[PDB]
Amino acid sequence: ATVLLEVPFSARGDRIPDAVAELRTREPIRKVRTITGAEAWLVSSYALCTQVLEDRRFSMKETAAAGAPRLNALTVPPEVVNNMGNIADAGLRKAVMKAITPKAPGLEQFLRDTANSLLDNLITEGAPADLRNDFADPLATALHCKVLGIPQEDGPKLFRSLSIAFMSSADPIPAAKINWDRDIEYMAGILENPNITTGLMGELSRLRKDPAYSHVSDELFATIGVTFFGAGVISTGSFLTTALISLIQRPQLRNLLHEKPELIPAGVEELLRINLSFADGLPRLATADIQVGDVLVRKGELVLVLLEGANFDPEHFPNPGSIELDRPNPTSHLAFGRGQHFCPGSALGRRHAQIGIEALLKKMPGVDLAVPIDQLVWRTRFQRRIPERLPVLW
Ligand code: HEM
Ligand SMILES: O=C1CN(CCCn2ccnc2)CCN1Cc1ccc(Cl)cc1
Repeated sequence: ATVLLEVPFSARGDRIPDAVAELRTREPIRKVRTITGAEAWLVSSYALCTQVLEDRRFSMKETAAAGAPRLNALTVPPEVVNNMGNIADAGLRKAVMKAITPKAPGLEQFLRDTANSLLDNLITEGAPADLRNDFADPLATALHCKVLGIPQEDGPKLFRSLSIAFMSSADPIPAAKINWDRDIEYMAGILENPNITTGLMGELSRLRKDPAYSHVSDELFATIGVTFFGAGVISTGSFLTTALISLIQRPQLRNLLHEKPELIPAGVEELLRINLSFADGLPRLATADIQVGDVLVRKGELVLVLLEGANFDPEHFPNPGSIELDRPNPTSHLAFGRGQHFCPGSALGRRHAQIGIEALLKKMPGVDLAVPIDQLVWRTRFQRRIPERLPVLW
C-alpha cells in the first residue's frame, strides 16, 4: 500500500520532475495531499489550467475561508487574500497599476545604474560572487523601494521579512505575524511622512486625503504598501535568480544574447515560460460543482493549478524543455497567471529581468557557475523555489 501522492514534488528549481509529464499524460487532474494533510485536485495540462484560471467559480478569496481544505497556512489576515479585490473596491486599481509600470521617467535608467553598480562591486571583490544575495535580490529590493517611493535604506529591513512571509507552512507562523504587524506600522508611518511624495506610496498618501477616498481605511492603504513590496520583491528576485541559472547552463544562448541584446526580451519571455519559481500550484476553492476534464470537482474542494504543468505541455509548446526564441505563441504561457488574477506587475517583472540580464552579460560575458549545479541548496517549504546562494565566476 502507498499513500496518496504528496505535493509539492521537488523544491529543485533547475529541473522539472519526469513525474509531471507522466501525470499530465495519464491524469491531468489528479487527487493529491498537501502539506496540511488536506486533499486537493492537482491540474497539470495547459487546457485544464486555463479552464480553472478563467472560471471565477474557482475562487481565490474563498481559499481563506475558515474550515476550508488548505494548501498551506495563512501568513496574513484572511481579508488580505482578497487584496486586489479590496483595492478594486476602494477605487484604487488604476492608480496602483499606473504606479507599478516600468514606464515612469527615469525608472529604467535607475534599474540599469543599480544593476551596473552591484556588478561593479562584485567584480572589485573578485570571484566567486553570489548572484542571488548580492545581485538579483538587492536589484529587486532597490527597484521596489523606488517604485514605492520609500527610502532605499529601508529596503533591507523590509526584505528580511520575506524568508518567513512567503513560507509554505502546514501551521501558522508566529514570526510572520510579528513581521507583518511591524511592516504595517512602517507603511502607516510612510503615509504620514511628508518626505514621501513619489511612487506608489506618494500617490496613496495623496489619495488618502482626497474626498473621493475619505472612507477607504488606513489599514488598506498600509496593506497595499506591504503587499506590493513583498510580492514584487520575492517574485522578481526569485524569478531573476532561477532565470540566471537557466541561462548560465546554456552557454550558446548566453553568447547569442550577449552578441544580440535585442533578443533579450524574447529570451526573457522563454525564461518566464520554463520558470519553476512557483513552488506550489496556484490555489482556488470551488464555489460550485464544476466539471474539469474527467473529474467533477465538488463545491468546497481545493484545486491547485500547476504552472509548470501548463508551461511544459507539449500540446501547447512543442519541445517544451527547449528555449526557442521564435515560437508563434510566446507570451501565451501562464507564468503571470491568467484571467481575473493576472499579475499586475507583469511589465515591471519583465523589465527587471531584461535589464538585470542585459547588465550581467555586458559586465560578465564569461559568467559560469562556480560550483557543480547539484551543490545549489534549494529552499524548502517556501512559496518560491530558489537556491540559498548562487555562486558564480566569470
Ligand atoms: C517575474 C515576476 C513575477 C511573477 C512570475 C509573478 C507571477 C504571478 C502570478 C502567477 C500571479 C497569479 C496568482 C494567482 O492567480 O493565484 C500573480 C499575481 C499577482 N502579482 Fe505577480 N508576479 C511577478 C511580479 C510581480 C510584481 C513586480 C508585483 C508587484 C509589484 C506583483 C504583484 C502581484 C499581485 C498583487 C498579484 C495578485 C493579483 C490579483 O489577485 O488580481 N507580481 N503574479
Ligand atoms: O496580494 C497578493 C497576491 N499574491 C499572488 C500570488 C503571489 N505573487 C506575488 C507576486 N506575484 C504573485 C497572493 C498573496 N497576496 C497577498 C499578500 C501579498 C504580499 C504579502 Cl507580503 C502578503 C500577502
